[PDB]
Amino acid sequence: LNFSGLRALVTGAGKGIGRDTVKALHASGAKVVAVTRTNSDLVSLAKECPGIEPVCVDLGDWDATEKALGGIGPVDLLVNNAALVIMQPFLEVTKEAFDRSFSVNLRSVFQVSQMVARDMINRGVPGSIVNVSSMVAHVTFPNLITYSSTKGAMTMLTKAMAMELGPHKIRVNSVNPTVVLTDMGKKVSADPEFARKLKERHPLRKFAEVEDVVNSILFLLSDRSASTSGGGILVDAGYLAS
Amino acid sequence: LNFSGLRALVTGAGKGIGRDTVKALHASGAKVVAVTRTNSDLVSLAKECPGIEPVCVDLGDWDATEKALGGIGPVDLLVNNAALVIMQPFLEVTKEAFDRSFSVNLRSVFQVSQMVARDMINRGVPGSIVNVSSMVAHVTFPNLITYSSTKGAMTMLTKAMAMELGPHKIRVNSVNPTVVLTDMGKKVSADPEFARKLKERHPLRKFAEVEDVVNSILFLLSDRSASTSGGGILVDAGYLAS
Amino acid sequence: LNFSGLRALVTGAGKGIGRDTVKALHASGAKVVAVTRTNSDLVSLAKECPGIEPVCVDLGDWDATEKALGGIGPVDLLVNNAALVIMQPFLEVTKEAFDRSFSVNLRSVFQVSQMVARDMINRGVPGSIVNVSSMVAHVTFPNLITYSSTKGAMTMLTKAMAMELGPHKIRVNSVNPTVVLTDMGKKVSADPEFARKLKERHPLRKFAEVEDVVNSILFLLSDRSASTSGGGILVDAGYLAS
Amino acid sequence: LNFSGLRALVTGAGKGIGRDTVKALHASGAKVVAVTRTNSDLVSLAKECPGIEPVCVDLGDWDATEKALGGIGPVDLLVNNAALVIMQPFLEVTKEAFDRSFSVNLRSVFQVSQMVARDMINRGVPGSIVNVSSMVAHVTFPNLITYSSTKGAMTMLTKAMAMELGPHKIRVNSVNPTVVLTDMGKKVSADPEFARKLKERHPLRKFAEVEDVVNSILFLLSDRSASTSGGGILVDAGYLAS
Ligand SMILES: NC(=O)C1=CN([C@@H]2O[C@H](COP(=O)(O)OP(=O)(O)OC[C@H]3O[C@@H](n4cnc5c(N)ncnc54)[C@H](OP(=O)(O)O)[C@@H]3O)[C@@H](O)[C@H]2O)C=CC1
Ligand SMILES: NC(=O)C1=CN([C@@H]2O[C@H](COP(=O)(O)OP(=O)(O)OC[C@H]3O[C@@H](n4cnc5c(N)ncnc54)[C@H](OP(=O)(O)O)[C@@H]3O)[C@@H](O)[C@H]2O)C=CC1
Ligand SMILES: NC(=O)C1=CN([C@@H]2O[C@H](COP(=O)(O)OP(=O)(O)OC[C@H]3O[C@@H](n4cnc5c(N)ncnc54)[C@H](OP(=O)(O)O)[C@@H]3O)[C@@H](O)[C@H]2O)C=CC1
Ligand SMILES: NC(=O)C1=CN([C@@H]2O[C@H](COP(=O)(O)OP(=O)(O)OC[C@H]3O[C@@H](n4cnc5c(N)ncnc54)[C@H](OP(=O)(O)O)[C@@H]3O)[C@@H](O)[C@H]2O)C=CC1
Repeated sequence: LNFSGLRALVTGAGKGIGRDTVKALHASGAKVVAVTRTNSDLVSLAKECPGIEPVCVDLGDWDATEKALGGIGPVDLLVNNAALVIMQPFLEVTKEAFDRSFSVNLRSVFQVSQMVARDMINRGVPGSIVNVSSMVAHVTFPNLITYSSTKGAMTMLTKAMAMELGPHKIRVNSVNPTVVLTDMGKKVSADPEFARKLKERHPLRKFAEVEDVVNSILFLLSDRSASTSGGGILVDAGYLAS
Repeated sequence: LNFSGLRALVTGAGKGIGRDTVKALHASGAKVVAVTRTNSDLVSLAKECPGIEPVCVDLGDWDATEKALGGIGPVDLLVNNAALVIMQPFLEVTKEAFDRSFSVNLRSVFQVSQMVARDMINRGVPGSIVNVSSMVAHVTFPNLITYSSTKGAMTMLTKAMAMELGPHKIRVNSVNPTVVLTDMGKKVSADPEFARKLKERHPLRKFAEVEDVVNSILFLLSDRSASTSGGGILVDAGYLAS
Repeated sequence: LNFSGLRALVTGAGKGIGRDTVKALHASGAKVVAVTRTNSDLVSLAKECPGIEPVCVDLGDWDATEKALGGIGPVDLLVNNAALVIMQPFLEVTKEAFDRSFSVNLRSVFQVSQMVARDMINRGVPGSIVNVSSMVAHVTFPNLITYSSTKGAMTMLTKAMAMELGPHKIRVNSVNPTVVLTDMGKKVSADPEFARKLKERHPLRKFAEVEDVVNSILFLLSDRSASTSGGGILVDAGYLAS
Repeated sequence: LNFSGLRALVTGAGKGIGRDTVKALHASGAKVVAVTRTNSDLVSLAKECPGIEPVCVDLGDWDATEKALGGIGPVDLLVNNAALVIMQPFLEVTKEAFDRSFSVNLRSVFQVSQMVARDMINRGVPGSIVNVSSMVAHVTFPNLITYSSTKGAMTMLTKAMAMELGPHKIRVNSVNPTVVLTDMGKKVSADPEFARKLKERHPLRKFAEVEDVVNSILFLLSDRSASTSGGGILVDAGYLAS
């Protein structure tokens, strides 16, 4: 697509979906701000995509995030992608797991989104925000109760953001994928027997590719989805239909 | 997008969304079979898109449809778009309105999709089918109870088809728009006061454009949505978030 | 619960869920009009429940239905329960199965509900209508694409009826059960291995009992659910959370 | 309903829905453990329902909650009702508003539910847990973005808890009310014009009564809902159908 003249911000840009989203946006002419936790991931990325603006910060830290992004400038496109999975059965969920999960998976989405939306509103420009969610915001998954809860909350966050920012020409949508074999996908489907039966339950008999997720993100960021806001696109290989 | 070498079939191709979907697919290199009720619409459409293959049939007739399409040949992409709206308050719904609405809006989707899926399966090719639904498959609308019910049924038809055809590499999805000012949209939003109030409820403060729907249909038909099947994309200008 | 002084109409009263619903309402002091297809069922039910008003009619027949129910009189509680299952994989669905399924499972609901609602409105009394749907209005189930479609339409039929009749103080809800071992549950889960695997996927590790469905129907019909209308109660033994 | 021989624990028992739930359970024969923030509300409640067991603790404090409830003993029925509303438009949401809201509205539900569920499992007895959610877990509401997010999270929490605890015969459901004129309801619908518009959008043209909410909670806790788990009951006076 063509994002020339647009500036995008992608969180969780060091690995997986976020990294490939930065690469796709960079190839489409967008000026990209790449935010992630491990600096070495930004070092290699800047070598691969010359011209990106790296920002190393722990999005789970509100103060640090404010200091790091408070002054990054005009952002036209935002991809809230950073998240972490702390797998624990319900009866074993700890206070720390809950706190870390909501801070990174959801609180950072409120924070970065408000900073970016304020800017958009100030300049008087339309905008598009994509919240990377999961199919687990709708279906259950073993050992993912805390993570699922952060995605379920994201569903309403996306809906309410769309309602409140809509009058400002800002669209907000989510992408809800099934398992994607990045570091996170390999972690959750670690059990070979589980993965097997899990894949089998998918109508398409496969897991999603990173490319499939990146494609939906770009579609929602582009003007090709000008009347799409408030809901999401399932990249679940048909899992919800199972 | 590049649809060269692929053959598509679009129902309800004579006006509105269907007519523009034919134009967009034709412009993308696809051979297009245009099926519609009024023959004169096919005459004009053929001038605009030289090369389309016109088929004039009333899709509410199972026997006529079987004869008209039993031998159209290879179809790789299918857009089930034909539908009719018969506006009547619940207490005034007649057997006739019910029968016509279900024959055209839903039974034809079953029949044509069966015909096309058998062919795809026989040729051993993947396929992508798009069912044009409505946001009213999810939200109420005055005077549209029967029409809404056909769209509500479409949600499960879409999900079930995705589950059954997925192992054959066939993807099935729906597009769910809000009001789009085609002949059908203008008819449904006839009351000015109602239209004003309706528009105001939309977060984006507008109705959808035909182009917005067509963009989503092409996205779903393309290989850029390779892990999306069983659900739909809302082209509701944020209505479900209101 | 106490339904003394109220008159209810239950369709598909000759067997299963409908039969027990009649018994429960009868035991609660309600005057019951039992409508079913096979007369012999009405004859035995009348011995067991002296006082009920039997009506033998094929609900798939609009004219016979209008003739048989056009003058039953005041009805305060309506349970639309009659339905039939014609099992067929998607590529084998026939025009006949579609037509029979939609006329019995859905058109009859439109027709009987109109007659009853018109009466409640004339007399100026509040009312409660319960549409017996299924968990398959939401999840897929092998060989039930047509039946599932009729239930999906029922989801919207219920919302729209609640929306249009709400100002007349008439509530409309649905009960959505998983498999119940009536004659219908039996045929639908005739495959032993399939049944075992289906049962195992339910969080509660069981199918629903007829009593469970009847209990939710009664709850929705009662004044104990005075602010409930437009949605349904899942009697799915947790299936949707699987 | 009869809850004799059973022990229930209700959080947020000092006012509104929680207070009436304790009253209803007390009258139905259960021993009730009333958990709330303000001690004086428990003093007045014990007068009304002699025999209840008061527990004064701030549920937003994990450590204090653990000390306070770690030794309460056998619990058969749980009502996770405590919650707080901090009204703020999206662009004005603060770190503290987010943290407090998720600590009280959701983290406590994880914690208390874990303790109670471990007990039920340890004793080898079945259990029923009701999470008081809201219709805003599904629909947007002005100035309630943070609160809606906590309820959206509760939907997946409820669903995932039902999945994980189902094999232990523990049912988990939610009740999702529209505005109820308790102190919280008054706070939220303070603007008269807004409250007027809101009420008129409800198909039933009214807000829910506390009794309506309590009725559904008791139904879910009772064995009259033996195959209901994972979802919820809308006590929205038809709002979701508007
Ligand atoms: N893979 C899958 O199976 C699925 C993933 N998703 C979603 O996609 C998104 C991306 O996941 P995926 O690409 O798979 O994951 P990866 O683990 O591959 O990447 C996550 C990235 O986000 C970064 N990140 C995490 N926490 C922070 C933090 N506290 N501060 C700053 N950056 C952070 C990580 O940094 P670092 O490694 O340095 O900590 C990493 O660069 C997430 O929202 C996830 O929920 C949705 C469905 C499926
Ligand atoms: N416009 C809107 O507000 C919305 C529309 N939609 C959906 O989009 C789709 C297209 O709608 P739209 O373009 O607005 O409608 P139009 O009325 O503008 O066009 C519909 C087309 O379908 C054809 N068609 C209708 N019945 C038959 C039939 N029995 N046999 C063969 N062809 C038939 C019509 O032919 P003819 O005129 O000759 O009868 C016409 O060419 C429909 O599925 C509609 O439900 C969804 C949401 C909103
Ligand atoms: N059992 C299950 O697994 C589930 C059932 N349901 C729903 O529950 C409801 C009842 O099902 P259930 O009790 O199991 O089914 P049964 O087949 O056991 O009973 C259905 C009853 O309705 C009657 N009926 C069917 N067609 C007509 C008709 N054309 N005219 C008049 N009466 C008719 C049947 O009469 P007759 O025998 O004479 O034809 C029978 O009396 C249905 O809506 C079904 O969709 C939902 C989920 C699960
Ligand atoms: N009212 C409405 O319009 C609706 C309410 N609900 C839900 O119903 C439930 C009850 O609401 P409602 O009765 O109206 O509210 P009220 O404000 O009337 O009552 C809430 C009760 O919970 C207590 N509480 C709050 N925070 C804590 C805490 N940190 N620790 C211990 N107790 C606490 C309050 O104590 P204290 O006063 O001393 O702080 C109070 O006793 C909530 O979950 C709410 O989300 C859902 C939909 C609509």
